[PDB]
Amino acid sequence: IVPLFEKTLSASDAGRIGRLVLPKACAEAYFPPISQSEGIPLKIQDVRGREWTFQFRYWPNNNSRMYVLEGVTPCIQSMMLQAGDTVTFSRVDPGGKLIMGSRKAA
DNA sequence: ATTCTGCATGGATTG
DNA sequence: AATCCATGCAGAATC
Repeated sequence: IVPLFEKTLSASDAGRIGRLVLPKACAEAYFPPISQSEGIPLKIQDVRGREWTFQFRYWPNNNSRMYVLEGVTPCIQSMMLQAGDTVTFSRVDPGGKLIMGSRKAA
């Protein structure tokens, strides 16, 4: 159960827009590498083992890339998360299932 | 009249 | 001193 990264949800991530940005460094060290901009359907599951499915994609951004998970709103809702709170990611050694954790802020 | 969508921009933040 | 990333935004769909 290797843990990978953490990200405090900003207003845009926790809002209903539907897109949680991933830190470029994080998304590139820990999520599958993506060649094309459309990206990969990425299957995470939460602490209750419910499998949610996001779209892991990027956009161009000053010749760099900007990585984002789309489709996040119902899952974040299900954790009763809001901005300030932090979301976390981990992996499981066999099969590499990516697991989403969260913790609320003080 | 409201949500997708595919990016830009510039204060932060990092190197 | 360079490149993030939180969010603005303008057009296309959609209510």
